[PDB]
Amino acid sequence: TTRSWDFLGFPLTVPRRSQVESNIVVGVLDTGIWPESPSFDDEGFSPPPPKWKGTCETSNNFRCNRKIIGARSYHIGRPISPGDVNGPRDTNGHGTHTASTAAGGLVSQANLYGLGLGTARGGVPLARIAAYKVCWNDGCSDTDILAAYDDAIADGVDIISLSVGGANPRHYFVDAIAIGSFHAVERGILTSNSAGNGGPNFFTTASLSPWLLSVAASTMDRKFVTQVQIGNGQSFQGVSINTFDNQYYPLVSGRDIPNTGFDKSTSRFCTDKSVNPNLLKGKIVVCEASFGPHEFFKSLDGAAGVLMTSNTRDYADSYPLPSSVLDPNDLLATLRYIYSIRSPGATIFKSTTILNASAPVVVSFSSRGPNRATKDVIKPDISGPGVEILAAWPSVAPVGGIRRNTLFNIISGTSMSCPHITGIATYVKTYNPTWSPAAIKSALMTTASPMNARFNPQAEFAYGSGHVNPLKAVRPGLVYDANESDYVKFTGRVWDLNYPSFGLSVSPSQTFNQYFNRTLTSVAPQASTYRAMISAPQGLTISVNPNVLSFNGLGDRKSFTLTVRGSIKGFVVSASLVWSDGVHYVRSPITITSLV
Ligand SMILES: *[C@@H]1O[C@H](CO)[C@@H](O[C@@H]2O[C@H](CO)[C@@H](O[C@@H]3O[C@H](CO[C@H]4O[C@H](CO)[C@@H](O)[C@H](O)[C@@H]4O)[C@@H](O)[C@H](O)[C@@H]3O)[C@H](O)[C@H]2NC(C)=O)[C@H](O[C@@H]2O[C@@H](C)[C@@H](O)[C@@H](O)[C@@H]2O)[C@H]1NC(C)=O
Ligand SMILES: *[C@@H]1O[C@H](CO)[C@@H](O[C@@H]2O[C@H](CO)[C@@H](O)[C@H](O)[C@H]2NC(C)=O)[C@H](O[C@@H]2O[C@@H](C)[C@@H](O)[C@@H](O)[C@@H]2O)[C@H]1NC(C)=O
Ligand SMILES: [Cl-]
Ligand SMILES: [Cl-]
Repeated sequence: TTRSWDFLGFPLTVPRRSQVESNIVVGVLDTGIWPESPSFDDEGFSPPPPKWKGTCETSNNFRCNRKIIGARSYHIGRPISPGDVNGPRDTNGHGTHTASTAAGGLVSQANLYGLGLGTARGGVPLARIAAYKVCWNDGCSDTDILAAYDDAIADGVDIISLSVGGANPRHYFVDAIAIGSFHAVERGILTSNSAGNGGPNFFTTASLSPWLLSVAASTMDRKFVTQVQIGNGQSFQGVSINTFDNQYYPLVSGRDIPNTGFDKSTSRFCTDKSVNPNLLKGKIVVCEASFGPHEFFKSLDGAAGVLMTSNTRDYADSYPLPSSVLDPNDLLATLRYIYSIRSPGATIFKSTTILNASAPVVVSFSSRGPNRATKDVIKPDISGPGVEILAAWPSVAPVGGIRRNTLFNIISGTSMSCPHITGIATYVKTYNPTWSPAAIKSALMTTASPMNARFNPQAEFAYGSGHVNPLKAVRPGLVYDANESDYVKFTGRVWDLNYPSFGLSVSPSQTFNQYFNRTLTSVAPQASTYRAMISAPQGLTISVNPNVLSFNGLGDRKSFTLTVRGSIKGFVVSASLVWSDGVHYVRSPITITSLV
């Protein structure tokens, strides 16, 4: 967050409705919260809003304050697992990180052993936080998620941040998250939900409810790298969150130190104890594979460092030993070096950063649509920074497998982009306190910055409407509004659901002719006239009627019909509709797919 907000064009000095923001409550359903974090200090805060009805559990030495005004925990139907501690306290770290990303106060000199040094903060530093612990070492059960929703809605939260999700698609009314969020929506409470980390294949997201704001994860300009310099002077740019100081060590290949009963064929990967523990003590081992902190403890005990490799390095992770993930070619160069001299060595440097001009790009793991339940409703809905985010961390929770002297941690996931969107949606709410969940969501989607389909060919099924743009979302001009009824209304076709985007499923090479009805509501007091601008690939005939709309003022509503005709050869074809009065730009992508 020391860079993400700035990257989004949301500096520390953005305008704010402080009194309103100070009375908004952000509900966070996660692994609980660590109250001692600097991000949750309450100096200067006034008492909890009169509307607040939530309570504060005291188990496990927990104490609420004027910042964290609510703290609950749920663990229905089974005994706790090793590592779990009854109470609302965050012993995992995930909930403290997401909560601080959404509403953490400004914390200067925020860093992880110097990495990412700057001022950390959430979208709404003045907002109150109500934590609901529903995730434990055995996961987050349907029963607890629903328990949290039942209380949160009644307690008075204004918005919900949910960085959790199911692995497989389920029908809305036999899905705890869909059910809870639906009832939250009927009470005017929006839920920002992570899309999932099961990408990059199509059909991997389970955040399918139309009423949910589903969020993908994308990169930012800052990128952590870990330079590795072998003995001959060659320098390779690897990827990892490496906090260890530079140091020269002897180098060794897993291929040349097979463990008992193993041979070069498998020892080259270093996994499953395939490398001789006696031949790698105090050395940097070269492994032709990539793995996590667990494997380090399982097969590499004794090593001074580890060099891994992978074809996918669009995000960095921390490890229990100095390490870096090298590109295959650099791994090959390292091996040639090893066999070019009798005593090879290398130095793994402490991580540094580079500027990636391609950002934002949806990251490899971000879950992709189409919507498995309602294939005509595009998912995910939008993208935000979810790669290498620095935010609050419990001083006792491990980082990369081990305990370290830090109050912050750098991690990636749609669980990191979700709270950025929560912070932004909340900021929008401070300026438009009467808006419905659908309206707030519409604002973020119609002002989202278009992303490059050449860097993410899956297009809308990877990033939805695009990259979130905070300052533009505050005043969208017009919104595609909706309420509980619309989601269960019978007209009830699907192409008539007033959604901020248009989705159509067809067959390849065949011709089609479908139409969508929509209604725009002006959210600005000044009147103006909008004209429609359509951009469609060859082979498609897209038109809107009317193609001009005038709004007389705040709340004025105008309907229109969109007709799409033609055929497609590829799996995904993208087009777009933009309504503009010269001041506002209301963009809705149109996606045609032949995927089944
Ligand atoms: C600046 O950021 C960009 C975006 O993250 C980096 O480019 C990406 O690099 C990764 C490797 O870490 C590439 O991953 C391979 O992806 C292919 C499949 O590609 C196709 O599908 C993906 C979606 O899954 C689309 O995004 C692509 O456009 C394409 O349609 C897969 O078969 C491989 O097994 C890898 O997973 C990724 O494709 C690439 N994205 C783009 C848009 O280029 C970029 O990384 C540098 O450039 C790439 C090409 C590699 O040479 C890296 O080693 C380089 O580091 C990064 N730049 C820097 C300097 O870090
Ligand atoms: C597209 O959805 C619109 C939802 O607002 C429909 O218009 C609304 O129709 C209501 C009648 O059931 C009427 O009370 C509302 O005032 C009106 N909303 C506004 C202000 O536009 C629209 O229905 C058609 O168009 C309206 C103007 C009437 O002529 C209806 O009889 C039409 O069916 C929907 N368009 C479609 C797909 O027909
Ligand atoms: Cl208690
Ligand atoms: Cl128990």
